[PDB]
Amino acid sequence: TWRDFGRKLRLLSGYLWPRGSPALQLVVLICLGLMGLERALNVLVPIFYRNIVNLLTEKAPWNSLAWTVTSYVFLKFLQGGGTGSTGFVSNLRTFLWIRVQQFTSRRVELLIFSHLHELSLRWHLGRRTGEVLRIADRGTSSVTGLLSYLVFNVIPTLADIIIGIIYFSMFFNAWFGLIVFLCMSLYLTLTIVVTEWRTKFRRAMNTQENATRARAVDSLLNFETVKYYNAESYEVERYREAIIKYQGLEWKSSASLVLLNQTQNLVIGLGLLAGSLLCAYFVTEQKLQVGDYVLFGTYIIQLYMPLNWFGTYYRMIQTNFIDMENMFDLLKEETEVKDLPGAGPLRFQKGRIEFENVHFSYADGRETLQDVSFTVMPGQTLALVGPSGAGKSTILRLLFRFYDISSGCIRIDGQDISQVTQASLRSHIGVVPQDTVLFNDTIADNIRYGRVTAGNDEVEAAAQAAGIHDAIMAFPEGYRTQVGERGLKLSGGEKQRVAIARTILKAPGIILLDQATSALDTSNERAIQASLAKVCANRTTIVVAHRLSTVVNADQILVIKDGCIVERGRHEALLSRGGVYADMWQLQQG
Amino acid sequence: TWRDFGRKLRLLSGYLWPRGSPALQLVVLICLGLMGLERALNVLVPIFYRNIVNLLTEKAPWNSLAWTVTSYVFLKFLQGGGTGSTGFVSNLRTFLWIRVQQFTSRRVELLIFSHLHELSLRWHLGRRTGEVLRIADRGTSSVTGLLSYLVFNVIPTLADIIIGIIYFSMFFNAWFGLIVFLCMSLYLTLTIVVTEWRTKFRRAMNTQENATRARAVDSLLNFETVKYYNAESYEVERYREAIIKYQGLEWKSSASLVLLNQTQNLVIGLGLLAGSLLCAYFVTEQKLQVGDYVLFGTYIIQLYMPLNWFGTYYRMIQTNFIDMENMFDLLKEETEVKDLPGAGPLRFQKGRIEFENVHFSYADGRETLQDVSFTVMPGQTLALVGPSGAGKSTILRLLFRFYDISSGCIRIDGQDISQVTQASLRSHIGVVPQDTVLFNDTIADNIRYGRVTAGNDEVEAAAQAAGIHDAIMAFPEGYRTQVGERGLKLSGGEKQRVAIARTILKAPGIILLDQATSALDTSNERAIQASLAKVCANRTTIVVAHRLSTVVNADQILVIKDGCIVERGRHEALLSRGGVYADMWQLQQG
Ligand SMILES: Nc1ncnc2c1ncn2[C@@H]1O[C@H](COP(=O)(O)OP(=O)(O)OP(=O)(O)O)[C@@H](O)[C@H]1O
Ligand SMILES: Nc1ncnc2c1ncn2[C@@H]1O[C@H](COP(=O)(O)OP(=O)(O)OP(=O)(O)O)[C@@H](O)[C@H]1O
Ligand SMILES: [Mg+2]
Ligand SMILES: [Mg+2]
Repeated sequence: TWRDFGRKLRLLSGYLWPRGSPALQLVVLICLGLMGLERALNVLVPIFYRNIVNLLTEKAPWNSLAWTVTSYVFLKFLQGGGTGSTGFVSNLRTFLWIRVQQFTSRRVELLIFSHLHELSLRWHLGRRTGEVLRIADRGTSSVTGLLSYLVFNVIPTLADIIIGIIYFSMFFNAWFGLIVFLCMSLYLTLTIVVTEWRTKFRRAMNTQENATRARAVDSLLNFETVKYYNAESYEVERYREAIIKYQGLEWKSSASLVLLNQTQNLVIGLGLLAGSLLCAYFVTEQKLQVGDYVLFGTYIIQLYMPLNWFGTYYRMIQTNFIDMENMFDLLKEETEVKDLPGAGPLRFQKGRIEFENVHFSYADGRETLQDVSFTVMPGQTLALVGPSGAGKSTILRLLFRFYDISSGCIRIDGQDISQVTQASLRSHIGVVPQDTVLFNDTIADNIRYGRVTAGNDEVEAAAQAAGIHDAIMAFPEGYRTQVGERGLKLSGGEKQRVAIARTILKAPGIILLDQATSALDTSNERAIQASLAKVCANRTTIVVAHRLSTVVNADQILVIKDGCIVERGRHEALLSRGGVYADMWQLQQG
Repeated sequence: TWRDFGRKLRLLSGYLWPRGSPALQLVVLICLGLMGLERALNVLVPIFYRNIVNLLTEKAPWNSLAWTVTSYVFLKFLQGGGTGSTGFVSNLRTFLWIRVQQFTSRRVELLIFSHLHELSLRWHLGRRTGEVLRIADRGTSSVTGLLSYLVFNVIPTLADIIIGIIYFSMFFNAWFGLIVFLCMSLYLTLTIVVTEWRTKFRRAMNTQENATRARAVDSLLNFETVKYYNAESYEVERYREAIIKYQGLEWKSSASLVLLNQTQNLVIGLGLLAGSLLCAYFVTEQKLQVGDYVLFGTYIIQLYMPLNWFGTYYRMIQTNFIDMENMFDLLKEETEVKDLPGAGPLRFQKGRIEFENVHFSYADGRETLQDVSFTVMPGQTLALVGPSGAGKSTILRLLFRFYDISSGCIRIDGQDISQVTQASLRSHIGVVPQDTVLFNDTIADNIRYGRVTAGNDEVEAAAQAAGIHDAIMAFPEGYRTQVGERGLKLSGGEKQRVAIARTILKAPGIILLDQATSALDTSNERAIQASLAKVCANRTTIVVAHRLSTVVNADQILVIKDGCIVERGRHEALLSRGGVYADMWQLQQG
C-alpha cells in the first residue's frame, strides 16, 4: 500500500496541467517563474541582513547606510515571511492561479457528475444518498486542495532546503551543509516511521465515519415515516450513541497527530542546537565573524519556518485524502450494461416486439423470469396480469434495457436490442413508472421534460389528454406552480396524471404502462383510456394493471404467476377456458 | 449589518465554554494558562537572542557562552515560530483542546439534528434535500472551525501586539511604541474599509451558490426519470452552463482577496521601513547599541509573522461564515404546529372521532375543506370516496395533526386534539401512508419500527396478517434482506404489505388507511381485509379507497367532491337514493 501511494500522487498530478487551452498553458509557465523567483529571495534576504549589521559595526556614513536598509525592506516586502505565506510575489501568483484551478475544479466536477448518470440501474438502487452526494460535493475540493499544497507548499519547501544545502557548502564550509542535511534526513525518516504507525488509526476511521451518518441521513430522506410513528426521540438517541463511538475513535486519530507534531519539533530543535553551538564555536575560535552568526541565525529560522506552519494542516491533509480516495474508488466502477463497440442505431420501422425464451436473475439465487416468450404485432395492446411479485414490471425493465439478460433474445423489428446502441433504443420507447417521481420545479417543466424542445402550446394540448388540464386552472399561479421535492405537494392522483402527460409529449413508438390507474378513481380511467386509444391507434402498447376491467378490450392477455406464463390469449378465450384467469375474474365480480 | 455582526461573534462565543461538566471546565482554565505562557516566550526569545550576540561582541569565554546559547534553543523549542504555528507548548494545548471541541461538535450536531425533526410537515415538503443535508453537514465544522481561529489565532495575535506596545515603550523609548501602534492602527482601518467594499461580491455569491447545485442534486435524487427519457446529456449541459455563471462570479470574490492581501502587505512593509530606518539612525547617532538593532530586527518579524500566515486563510474564513450563517438562519425557524403550555396527555378511552364544521386551507388561496362534519362511533369503519384531488387524504392529515385548522373543532373521545400534547395524540393513531417509504436496512427492522421493543416472534406473527409472510421465505437471506433506499429493491406490492405490517405491530386505538390495496391485486385484498377485520374488531377505522368493492360492508360511506360532503350513509341507502354515489357505482359495473 506504500507503492500504490506513489501512483496516488502521480494520478493526482495529471490534474495540474491544463489540456487543450494554450491560453492557460502559459499562465502555468510563468507561475513557475514567480515560484523560481521567490527561491532567490530566500537567499538574498538574509545576505542583505548581515550587510546592514556589518555597516553598523564598521560605522558607515548615513548616506551610504540608508540605501541598503531600504534595500532590505524592499526584498522583505517581496518575500512576506517565507514560502507558504503571502508576500507580494507569493500572492501575485495566487492572483493568476485562481483562473487555472477554475479549469481543474470545473473539469473534475463535470467528470464525477457525468459518471454518476452513466452508471447502470443496479448501482443506483444499492447506493446511499448521504454517501454519494457527499463524495460528489467534497470531491472537487480535495483535488483542488491537495494541488494547492503539493505545488505551493511541499515542493517549494523541498526546493528551499536543497538550495540551503548548496548554500552553506560552497560559501561557508563543509560543516553547515552537513548539519542542515543530517537534520532534514532525520526529519524525513521520523515522519515516515510515525506515519506507518499512524495508519492503524486513520484507515479504521473512514470505514466508521460513513457508518455513523448513514442512519441519520436515512432518517431524514423519509421525514414522514419518522413523523407518523411516535419518534423524533428514538432517532436522536441512536445518533448520540453512534457519535460517541466515532468521537471516541477520532480522539485516537487527532491525538496521534500531536505525537507526530512533537517528534518533528524535537528534530528541528536538535539541528538548531547543533548548528547554533557550532557557529558560536567558530566565532570564539575566530574562524568566522560575528556578522556571519547573524546570517546563520536568521536563515535557519526561515528554513525551519514552513516546516512548523505545515504542522497546522495535518488534520485537513487527512480529510483531503479521505475525500479524494473515496472519489477514485467511485470512478473505477464500470457500467454494468455496456453497448457494443461498432454499434449502429436502432432502425425503428413498425414496432414488433418479440421475446424468445428469455431467462433472467437479479442476484443468481432465484430465476425471476423463466422461459418468457411472446410476440406483439404492431398496433396492438398486450396485457400482463398476475399477483404481486410475479415479474410483471421486470419485463418492462428488460425491454427498456436497464439489465442484461442471461440467455434468450429480445427483438424489436427483427433487431436485437443488445446489438444496437442503448441511447437509440430508449428513444422509441416511452414508459410511465409505477410510482412516479417529479423534479423540484414548475409542473409545466415536468410535463415538457419528455420532449424538451416543445412549446407551451403543445404542453397544454397533451395535458388535455391526461385529464389534468381542468384541474390546474383551478390552482393559483397557473402552470408554473410548485410540486415540492418529488411531487409531494400535489396529490396521489395529480402526481400521476403528470406522468401520463409527459409520455405523450415524447410520442414514442412503443408505449409502456407499469401503473397508470392506481391512484385514479373509476371515472378517470376511461377519460384517459379512450383518450390514449386515439394516441395508441397505430403504436405498440404494453399495459399491466391489477384491476381487470381495463384489459377487457386488449388484444392479448398474458398471465404471470411466478415468472412463468401459465396461459395466454384474448379475454373471451380465457373465460371459457376456466383457468386461473377465469377464477381471477369471478373473484372480483363477487 | 455591521452592528449585527457584533452578535454573530457574541453568539458564537457561547459555544466556547463547556456547560454542566466541570471536568472539562478546568481544561479550558489551563489551556488559558498555556496560552498566557506562550505570550511570555514571545518576549523572552529575542531578548536571549541579543544576549548571544553581545557575548560574541564582547568575546565571552566558551564556558559561559554555551550555557546561554542552549538557553536560546530551548525557548525556541517551546515557541516553534510564533503563535499560530506548532511549538512544544502550542501543540500541548492542542492535545488538550481536542477533548473540548468534541463536546462542542457533539452538542451542536445533536442540536441541528433534533431541530430538523421537530419542524412541522409544511417545511419538509418545501425544502430541498441538497441544501438541507449540506448545512447539517457543514454546520458543525464552521463553529468548530471559527472557534479554533478566534481563540487560537485572532486573540493571541492581538494579545501579542499589545504586549509589543508596552514593550518598546518602557524599555527603549517613546518612539517604537508609536511606530508599531501607528502601523497596526493603519492595518485595522484598511482591513475594514476593504471588507466593506468586498461585501458587494461575497453576499451575491451565497444566493447563487445554492442555485447552481439545486438542479444537479435534484437531477440525482430521482435517477430513474433521467434514465427513462433520453437524457444524461441534457442534465450535464445545464450543469456546465450553471457552473460558468458561478465560476465567473467567484473569480470576482477570490481575486478580491488578493487586493485585500496586497493592501495589508503594503502596510506591514511601511511600518518595517519606518522602524528599520529609525533604529539605524539611533545607532548612527549612538543612542543605542548594534546589539539593540538585532533585538529589533528579530522581534518585528515575529510580530508581523502571524499577520501574513493568516492571509492564507481568508477563503476558508469566508466559507466558514457562509456555512455558519445558513445554520443560524435555519435555527430561527419555529415549529408551525405548537402544543399549548400546560398541556396534558390525551386520555384515550373508546375512540370516538368527531369533526364540527372544520375549515382548512393550505396557502389561503383556496379553501380545501369546507364544512366537513361527521361522527364515528367506536368500533365502526368509515369510508371516504370521491374523485382525485377532493380532499380525502387531507382529512387524514388533520386527524393526525400535521396541520392546524382555521376554524371548527376536532374531538377524540370528547377531547380537543389542539389542547392535548401532540406526542400523545399520535400514539393512539396508526396510519399507513399512500405511497410507502422504507428505511435503507433490513425488512425485519422496517416491520418492527412500529413498536421497537417487540421481539422477533411478534414481528413474524403480525407479518402473517399482512400476507407477506409466505413471500419472504421464498427470498434468500430470510427476514434481514435489503430493500435498498426507500424500498425500491422489493416491488410495488411487496413494498406496500410491509407498511400494513408495521401498523399492526403498533396496534393503535385508531387505524387510518390512505391507500392499502392500490398495488395489490384483487386476490390479496380480502386475504388482508378479512385479516384486518379481526384486528379492527373493536378499534376505530377510517378507510379511503378508489376501488369501490372494498367499502361495501362499511358502516358509513362519505362522498367528497371538492372538499364538501354531498351525501352520506350506508351502501344500500345511497344506491336507492340515486345520487352521485349510485352513478359512480353503475359506472364501474359496466
Ligand atoms: N431491484 C431488485 N433487486 C432484487 N430483487 C428484485 C428487484 N426488483 C424486483 N425484485 C424481485 O423480483 C420479483 C418481481 O417483482 P416485480 O418488481 O416484478 O413486481 P411485479 O411482478 O411487477 O408486481 P407488482 O408490480 O404488483 O409489484 C419480486 O418478488 C422481487 O423480490
Ligand atoms: N402539501 C400541499 N400543498 C399545497 N396544496 C396541496 C398539498 N397537498 C394537497 N394539496 C391540494 O389539496 C387538494 C387535495 O389533495 P389530496 O392530497 O387530498 O388528494 P385526495 O383528495 O386525497 O385524492 P387522492 O388521494 O386520490 O390524491 C389537491 O387538489 C391539492 O392541489
Ligand atoms: Mg410494478
Ligand atoms: Mg391520497
